[PDB]
Amino acid sequence: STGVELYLDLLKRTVSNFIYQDATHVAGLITQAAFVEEARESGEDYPTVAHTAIGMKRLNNLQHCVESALRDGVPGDVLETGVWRGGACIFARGILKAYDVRDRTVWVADSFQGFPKITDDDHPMDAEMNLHQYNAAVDLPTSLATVQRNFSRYGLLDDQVRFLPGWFKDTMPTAPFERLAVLRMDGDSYGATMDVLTHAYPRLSPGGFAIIDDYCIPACREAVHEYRDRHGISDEIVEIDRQGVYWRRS
Amino acid sequence: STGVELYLDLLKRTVSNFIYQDATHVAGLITQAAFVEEARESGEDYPTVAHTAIGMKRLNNLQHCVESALRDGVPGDVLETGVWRGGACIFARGILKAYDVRDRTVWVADSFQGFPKITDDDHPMDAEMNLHQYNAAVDLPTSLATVQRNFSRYGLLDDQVRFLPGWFKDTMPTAPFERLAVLRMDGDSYGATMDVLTHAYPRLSPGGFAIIDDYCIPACREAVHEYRDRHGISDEIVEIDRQGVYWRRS
Ligand SMILES: CC[C@H]1OC(=O)/C=C/[C@H](C)[C@@H](O[C@@H]2O[C@H](C)C[C@H](N(C)C)[C@H]2O)[C@@H](C)C[C@@H](C)C(=O)/C=C/C=C/[C@@H]1CO[C@@H]1O[C@H](C)[C@@H](O)[C@@H](O)[C@H]1O
Ligand SMILES: CC[C@H]1OC(=O)/C=C/[C@H](C)[C@@H](O[C@@H]2O[C@H](C)C[C@H](N(C)C)[C@H]2O)[C@@H](C)C[C@@H](C)C(=O)/C=C/C=C/[C@@H]1CO[C@@H]1O[C@H](C)[C@@H](O)[C@@H](O)[C@H]1O
Ligand SMILES: Nc1ncnc2c1ncn2[C@@H]1O[C@H](CSCC[C@H](N)C(=O)O)[C@@H](O)[C@H]1O
Ligand SMILES: Nc1ncnc2c1ncn2[C@@H]1O[C@H](CSCC[C@H](N)C(=O)O)[C@@H](O)[C@H]1O
Ligand SMILES: [Mg+2]
Ligand SMILES: [Mg+2]
Repeated sequence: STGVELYLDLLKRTVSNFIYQDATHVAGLITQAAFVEEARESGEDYPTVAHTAIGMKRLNNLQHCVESALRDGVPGDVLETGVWRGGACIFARGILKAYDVRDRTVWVADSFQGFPKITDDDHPMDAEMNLHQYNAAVDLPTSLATVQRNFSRYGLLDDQVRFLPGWFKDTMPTAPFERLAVLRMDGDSYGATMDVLTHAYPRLSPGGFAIIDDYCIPACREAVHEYRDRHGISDEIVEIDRQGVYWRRS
Repeated sequence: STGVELYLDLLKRTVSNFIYQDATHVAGLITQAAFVEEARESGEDYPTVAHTAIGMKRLNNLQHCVESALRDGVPGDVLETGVWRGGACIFARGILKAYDVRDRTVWVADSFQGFPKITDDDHPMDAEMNLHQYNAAVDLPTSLATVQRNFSRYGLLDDQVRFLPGWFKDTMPTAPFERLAVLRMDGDSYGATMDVLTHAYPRLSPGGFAIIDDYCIPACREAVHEYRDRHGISDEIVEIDRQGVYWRRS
């Protein structure tokens, strides 16, 4: 175990709070508050304190994607769309820091207000799901200032972390990045997924990775397949855990 | 910058819980529960959750002592007497892990049940202080099993961590280590300090470090000076923060 391996291993345990094992909110299928190791390992609970909810398997996937991009010389930045308390983005910045990468940026995109209120412009599956109803229940609204504060606690708030506050339909089309090596999508809805695929995926480098955190949600999956069909994308969809999948852009 | 530096920096922030900033118990001179950065930085509060109470300055000192011993080839193990939830010993094991040191052990010595009830054999200053009164108030009693669990959460429970459960007057004289490079004393009382100086200090290598966590406590200081006078020890006492001091054995 090298210094780098030890740091990144600890960083994953810390952002997911395997260290102190905070209770989960009781919501959805989670019926008790107790920390359950298997649930945190696969990112299935709603941490009361942890900086990410994606779990160890999806953190490991993020590491694999970033390391592979670095190893293979895939150009570009890392973007996460849907960051909550920022833990996955903190981890991404940590990976770059561990390898002393100074020429890539972690872009942190969120409304910083939780899920949007549904209107008649929403896809019917998003309207039915109405994720907005869960904002308070899982402490989803997390301000930009809080996310910045969280980065600073790890010593990782610096000029290689850039923030894109706003709804993805507004921020993605003109987001100032030129190229992405990893595009990590974690907005849950058809709308958020389609917004980001439409406006950010064209900037994903060949050899880069597209991660769909919420593929288990029918609305999200619907967007993925509609987008891939439209663009003739046949790159293998690889399952990570019970929620997430990814593909590598050929 | 380097992987090692990043890992050890993160490990300090984690064991002291600068990451999630848990409340303090309201006790002693601490009059409110809120996390205060300055108090955790100098190890002056009573963390509700964090694995160590010693704070960042004393964690930095422990790192300095261990790194200096390794750098200078000072032979021996690391012993902490008075470990609470184990965070300072977890950090010590992490330092050895970071440098891939396989030939030194971290010894973890505690009653694993908090301060002892005062008896007629106790030093009058210890009787007056009666540290036993605080056990439950600051959650001091922490079992061996809990401490082992805590090490495991960092991936640092292995055969280079050895436990010495019991009162120091019982465990120290025949503790199986031969040599120490760092002796970290954090038992607060005249009795605990004198027990450990008497029975462990003779095994501290020349060039090794003796850390007195609780030098601000009159009873502890009394023991330190009595011991040093008895043995003709004049090695400079160097202040770390508002509580701790150390010297290097010449
Ligand atoms: C609490 C927040 C959460 O809400 C739930 O989990 C709600 C679960 C419903 C209650 C389920 O319905 C029940 O199924 C029973 C089996 C039979 C029930 N009935 C018929 C008796 C029926 O009522 C769902 C199956 C409904 C479908 C539409 C669905 O998938 C909805 C997804 C909702 C996801 C939100 C956001 O969480 C995101 O999750 C991502 C995965 C994470 O990565 C992360 O990003 C996170 O932020
Ligand atoms: C809560 C637990 C704690 O209790 C206290 O802190 C009690 C503080 C008293 C209230 C103080 O009195 C006040 O002084 C004011 C200056 C004027 C006040 N008054 C007359 C106006 C007077 O009332 C003390 C100074 C009294 C002296 C005998 C002393 O030092 C006692 C030490 C007690 C330490 C325990 C164990 O905590 C350990 O501390 C280590 C240092 C840590 O590293 C760590 O190991 C930890 O576990
Ligand atoms: N259309 C939209 N535009 C911008 N942000 C959105 C959005 N829909 C959802 N979000 C945001 O998407 C996030 C979903 S949760 C993200 C989890 C996070 N990746 C983690 O590591 O735990 C929330 O922060 C929410 O505010
Ligand atoms: N005589 C004695 N023998 C063994 N353990 C003792 C003792 N007197 C006090 N202790 C133990 O000394 C510890 C004091 S607190 C130690 C704090 C710890 N170093 C940290 O990193 O935060 C407690 O765990 C208590 O159980
Ligand atoms: Mg998700
Ligand atoms: Mg102390």
